[PDB]
Amino acid sequence: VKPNYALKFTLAGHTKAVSSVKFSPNGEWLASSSADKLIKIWGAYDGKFEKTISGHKLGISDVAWSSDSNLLVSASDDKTLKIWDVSSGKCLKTLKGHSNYVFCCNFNPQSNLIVSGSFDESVRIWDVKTGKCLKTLPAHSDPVSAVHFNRDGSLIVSSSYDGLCRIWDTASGQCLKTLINPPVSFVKFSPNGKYILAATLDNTLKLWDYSKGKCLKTYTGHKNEKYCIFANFSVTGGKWIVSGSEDNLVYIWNLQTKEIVQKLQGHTDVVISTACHPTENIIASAALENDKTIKLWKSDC
Ligand SMILES: O=C(O)c1ccc2c(c1)ncn2C1CCCCC1
Repeated sequence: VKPNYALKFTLAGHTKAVSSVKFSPNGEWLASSSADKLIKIWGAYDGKFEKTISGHKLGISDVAWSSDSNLLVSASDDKTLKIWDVSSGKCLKTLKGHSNYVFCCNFNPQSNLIVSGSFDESVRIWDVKTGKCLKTLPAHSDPVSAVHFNRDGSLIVSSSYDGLCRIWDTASGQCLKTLINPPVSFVKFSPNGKYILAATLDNTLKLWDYSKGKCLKTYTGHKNEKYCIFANFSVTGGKWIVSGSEDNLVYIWNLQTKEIVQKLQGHTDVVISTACHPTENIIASAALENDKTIKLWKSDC
């Protein structure tokens, strides 16, 4: 009926705003990115600081893991993405081509491709092995806020401040659907690929049916009018939607009923990012400059 997330650890180390937190697919690590130009790696279970990964020339908006947990990609205001070997901390490739800040990034499940979105209004698809751009999609008419591959890698969903979410065939780059306009600040496919979760800067999350192009559920009660705040499908226990919020709380909703089931109190600034652990009922959350911490929470269900 309700989870009971409780605070387990508070982590500190970044020196400017955190932008993203992500658990590795193998469950071992949490990665964080920051405006301080750094990626930090932390133990997923006890929060133990592991390493700092450095090389970008300006702040980082997003980081994402390869499926085997060995690689990270980061998206930076320096107009590049970087592919990193996590074990060595070394930059393997610098992905050059965007003409403005890179805001979002993700590997496909196969992890042979990366997708990126930029302030330059394009979505790019990159070959991981060569580090070269394969396609540039003229995807949007305003900054691209999120990019995500579906469960088998065959489709990409993008979102933009232009108010649109677009679905693309990965192999051909063709736009198969546009969901119709408040700025869309985040989007991702549901685990089964049939639905799309989208955040808009009007304090609203929406669950869309891809095949019907129609909104099925809305989730409200939180505050989101300014920042790029991701939303997650929590699937290890009860089926929830999880999101940060501009009122310093983590919100958790019942996916089916849309009711709020928990609000996590503890942060002292906007909760800018949350992530859900792949096997345990564990949430990571990060707050802005008045707070400066990442918090790890645990629920029994
Ligand atoms: O695993 C998934 O991707 C997934 C996606 C939507 C799911 C689900 C699982 N279980 C129930 N739903 C509802 C949510 C509200 C309407 C759509 C059906």
